Amino acid sequence: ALAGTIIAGASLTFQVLDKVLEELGKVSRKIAVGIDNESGGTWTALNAYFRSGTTDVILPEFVPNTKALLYSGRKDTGPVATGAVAAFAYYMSSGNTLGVMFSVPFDYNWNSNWWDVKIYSGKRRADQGMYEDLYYGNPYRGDNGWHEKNLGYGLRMKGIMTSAGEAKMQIKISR
Repeated sequence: ALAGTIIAGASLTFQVLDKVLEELGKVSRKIAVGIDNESGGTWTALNAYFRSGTTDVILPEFVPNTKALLYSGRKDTGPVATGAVAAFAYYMSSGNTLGVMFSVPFDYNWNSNWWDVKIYSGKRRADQGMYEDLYYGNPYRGDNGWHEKNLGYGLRMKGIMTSAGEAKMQIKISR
């Protein structure tokens, strides 16, 4: 298992995201998060806050360049079908922050998954208004394709997620 840790981004791929969540102990519902630092400088993971569900792992605090982190998000103990939602923030080498959250519902054909990623010049965490500015702002619903949009005036986020309970979630930060 490699969930709740950091590894070389040069070796981080979809097969690795699956391997991590597989060896962890995948329950009824779960995810696989990976944010690849390819900008050019060292980052600092602020903290992680579990809004709904529970998780057997812990997010790192330091993420140097050329390396990515690993995280996950399950539905409670397993036999309980509440939800799986959490939010976290990552301090870039330049002093900016990038908000990141996940939302996994219970109902396959009666709900959908949600997530938001943006890079803004400042310091913020998932407390109340920050998590809302992501969830209620504009989620990407897990459109099952590579989504990327120039917004950092030079770099941006490039990621994919599906509209399923067991979705993968990678974020490839590049120029």
